[PDB]
Amino acid sequence: ESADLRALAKHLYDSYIKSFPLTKAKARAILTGKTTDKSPFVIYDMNSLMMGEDKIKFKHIKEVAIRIFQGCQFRSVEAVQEITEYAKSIPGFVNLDLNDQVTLLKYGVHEIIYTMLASLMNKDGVLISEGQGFMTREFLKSLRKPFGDFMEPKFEFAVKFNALELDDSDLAIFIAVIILSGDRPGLLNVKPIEDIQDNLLQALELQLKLNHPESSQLFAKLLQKMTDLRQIVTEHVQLLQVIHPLLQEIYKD
Amino acid sequence: ESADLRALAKHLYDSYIKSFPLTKAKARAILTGKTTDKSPFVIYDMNSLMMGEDKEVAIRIFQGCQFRSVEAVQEITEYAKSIPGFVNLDLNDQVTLLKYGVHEIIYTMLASLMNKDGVLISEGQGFMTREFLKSLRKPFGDFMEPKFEFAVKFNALELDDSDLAIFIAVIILSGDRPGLLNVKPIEDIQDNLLQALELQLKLNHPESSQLFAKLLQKMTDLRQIVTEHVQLLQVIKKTETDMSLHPLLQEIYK
Ligand SMILES: O=C(Nc1ccc(Oc2ncccn2)cc1C(=O)O)c1ccc(Cl)cc1Cl
Repeated sequence: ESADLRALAKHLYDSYIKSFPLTKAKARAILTGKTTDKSPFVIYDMNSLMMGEDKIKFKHIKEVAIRIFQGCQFRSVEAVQEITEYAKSIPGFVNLDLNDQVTLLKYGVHEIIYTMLASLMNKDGVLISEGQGFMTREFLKSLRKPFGDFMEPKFEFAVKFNALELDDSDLAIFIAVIILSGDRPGLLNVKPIEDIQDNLLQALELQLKLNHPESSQLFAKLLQKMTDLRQIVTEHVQLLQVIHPLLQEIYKD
Repeated sequence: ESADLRALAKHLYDSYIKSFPLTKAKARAILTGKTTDKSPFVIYDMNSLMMGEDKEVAIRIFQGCQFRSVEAVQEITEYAKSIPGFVNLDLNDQVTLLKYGVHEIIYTMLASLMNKDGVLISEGQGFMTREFLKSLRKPFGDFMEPKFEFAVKFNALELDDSDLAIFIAVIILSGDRPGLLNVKPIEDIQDNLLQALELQLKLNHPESSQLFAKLLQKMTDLRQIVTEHVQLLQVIKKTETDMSLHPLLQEIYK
């Protein structure tokens, strides 16, 4: 069957490219400065932040630590819609019961946000506003009582995750696997979900063998990173359990 | 290399048998009423508990289960030493691997002693119903339920002891443990255990698609039980100040 697996891999990669404007390949070029096109504007302290809001557009703009957290919310809501559009390209996804489609996205978007956030991170900071900015890890830590410990665990995961050296080709299938997980609560029909994931795990396995022939247990290592993601999502919602009515409706989650 | 991985699978299954007196194959023969094994006495209420026993009830049961974790930990420690490379790791790492790995292992193997209706006790001589455990006093009525919800799901994989042997080995040799000094040697070992396991699942479960994937995905549930379990011990400590914890169990819960 090792050809419709490579076809499912090529399909997914193509959607991923259409759905996510800033790809890892692209994000990598900006972060390593390997492409010396334009440097991102760097936010490394309070004065550069304030200058950054003058230069960079920012669609979400009172208080600084709050303002940064809300910007992250805006972007997260944006990510949710990119992921939802991608989920629809996954073969068989749209044929699932509508409630299950909603359930799979509801519990899955967070894990995928972190996965793709790792694509925009290094040990020193995170690319923001479509790669136009770069917010340092040290500037984020230097934030208030609850807010300075909000991005750190993402950076810690990213450093780990990024050491697998996956590319967009690999990430495209990996994200599809996350979405099609039949253990989400309240699913009504788990069978066709487990079926599609079985098919996606099979394509992810062959992809990793062909694309990373020298790292034998990369598949396993990647699967055990999925459990890492569930952990980070848990302690994050628990952090959102400390932190205008219409806006609080847009950001219900 | 295939032959090398098969040899490793054989080695670990062999040490598992020598280390764990109550195997899943034994537990299944007791639970499903075979003729290789005897039938357990069933504890389903305070009456059965009393006639079965051959300071309050919930505390007696909880402490009983606590003493069984101590035996498990001893068995687990004995089995780890047989995993090739484990005893050659830095001693501090050995302790860390055991400290964190042991609870995930206890709950994995405890699934072998469980069905949806209860769990085997006293080396399989007894069987305590899920409901008798679910009806215990306010904090102690909660302690077994996450393990049952896990067991029901974990058991649906239909793993046998030769699979579990390698999977337990993978659990112990995790380089994600807090405070590990040399992550690399641990990961090289795990890479090989993972290869062996992968081969084992393909060979032993040839009809069962992505069992390797599906089994590694079972770590999330293991982490959740552990987290919820240590939270419950914090509660027990504050409300039951006269109640004890075993030195070995003190060491681990940190
Ligand atoms: O953390 C994220 N984004 C931001 C967080 C804070 C922020 O806040 C901010 N920065 C500078 C000045 C004011 N506010 C802006 C963004 C962004 O992407 O633009 C983020 C969230 C999810 C995803 Cl998928 C990607 C990113 Cl880059």
